[PDB]
Amino acid sequence: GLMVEVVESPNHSEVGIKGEVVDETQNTLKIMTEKGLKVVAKRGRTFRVWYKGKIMRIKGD
Repeated sequence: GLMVEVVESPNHSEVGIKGEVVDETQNTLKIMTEKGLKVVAKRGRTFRVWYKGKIMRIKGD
């Protein structure tokens, strides 16, 4: 149930869309919205994730 809303990519809103997430607690975090898919670490771009357990928000810098 890795449903996430993600805003990433060097731009005010390059790839930000309703997207899916992979690797929530595995290692790194990769999310794809619409303009494309970007891969970053705990620190990078702004993403909000929703799982079948709880909801958390992670923002870089």
